[PDB]
Amino acid sequence: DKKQALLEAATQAIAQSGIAASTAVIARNAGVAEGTLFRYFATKDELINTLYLHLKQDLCQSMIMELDRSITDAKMMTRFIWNSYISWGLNHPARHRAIRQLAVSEKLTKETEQRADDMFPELRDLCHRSVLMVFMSDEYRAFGDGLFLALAETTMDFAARDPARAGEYIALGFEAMWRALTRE
Amino acid sequence: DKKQALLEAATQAIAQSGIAASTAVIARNAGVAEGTLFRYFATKDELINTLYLHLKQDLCQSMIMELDRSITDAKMMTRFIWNSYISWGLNHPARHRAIRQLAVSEKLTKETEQRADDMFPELRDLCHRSVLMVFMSDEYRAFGDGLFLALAETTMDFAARDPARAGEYIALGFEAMWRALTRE
Ligand SMILES: COc1cc2ncnc(Nc3ccc(F)c(Cl)c3)c2cc1O
Ligand SMILES: COc1cc2ncnc(Nc3ccc(F)c(Cl)c3)c2cc1O
Repeated sequence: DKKQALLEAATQAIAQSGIAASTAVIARNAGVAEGTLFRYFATKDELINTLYLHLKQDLCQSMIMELDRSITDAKMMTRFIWNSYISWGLNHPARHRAIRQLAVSEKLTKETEQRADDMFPELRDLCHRSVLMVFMSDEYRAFGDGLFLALAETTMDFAARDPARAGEYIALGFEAMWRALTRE
Repeated sequence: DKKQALLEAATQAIAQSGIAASTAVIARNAGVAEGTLFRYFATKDELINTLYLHLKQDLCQSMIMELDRSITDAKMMTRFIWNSYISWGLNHPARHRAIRQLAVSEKLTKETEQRADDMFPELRDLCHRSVLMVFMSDEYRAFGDGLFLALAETTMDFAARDPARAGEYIALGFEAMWRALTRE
């Protein structure tokens, strides 16, 4: 709860001012001393890693919940997941803002990254099925996510501004992202 | 010289804070009275449109000075422009951040979109031949540039973070942008 509050405050602080966000700020917003933040989190790096798992869990519950398992077609499954992630982001703007910054960032542990993929096994298989091999590689895995997230976050800004054409933005965003990242 | 000072200070504020950037902060960092900004630019929208054409004009000159007209394959020609844009963004981080927020904004006038299009008549004509028709359309043109600027800024962020792989990021980002935006 005091942990939960620090994770809420960390989502708000990071989305607004990115991962350079002050542990001191988070604590005051948390309604505690900085010393409490460090009791709960040994490092700012530990809190970033813990927060990313927190937000990715929150996002995958969304995605898991919406996944019609009758579907097998790779393109069809990914579109579904695209639609889940976008709608998750319209509904939680700060969560989307912090998670996109966290996902690309250098300070994620390998243990953090493994566990995230555990959270939705269906995506890891789909990416192994569909994505250009270069973006599955250790060297450019982060680059391909950063490209997915850029196109998703663009698709989101246009969607919010223009509820009227939101469906076209999502359709056009997804097909753009699919050509970008998958085998031709 | 008050105007050129302000244009530069508007660049730094809108890069940091998006178009939400306060005219109060712009004038102070510009070294002038907020009242004085308003004399040069009667409204915020006014400042936004002028700043946009200013950055667009600086970037297009760079792409024109660097363009090798001995390049005959339309794909290689665009890679060259992408290279110069990325090169420009890495040399000028605040200009690219700012030009992206401005380019994808409701606040730009049709007359601004006209003057901006004509800064490079042949880069314009190139897109007319090469880009997916939906992304040339009245409704979705802003979204196409939106998808392009997101792919380019992510490319610039990875090149800047990890200059060892700078070349492959640029190269990968171009091919992803190419499959994203263009006719097949
Ligand atoms: C087509 O390839 C991808 C599809 C994806 N779908 C959904 N999520 C992806 N990645 C992703 C990775 C990390 C994240 F935090 C978020 Cl919010 C999204 C995807 C990454 C891909 O490379
Ligand atoms: C092939 O598709 C495009 C290629 C582009 N190349 C270079 N520049 C484009 N637009 C652009 C590039 C830089 C900018 F700052 C702005 Cl505001 C717009 C392009 C837009 C496209 O849709």
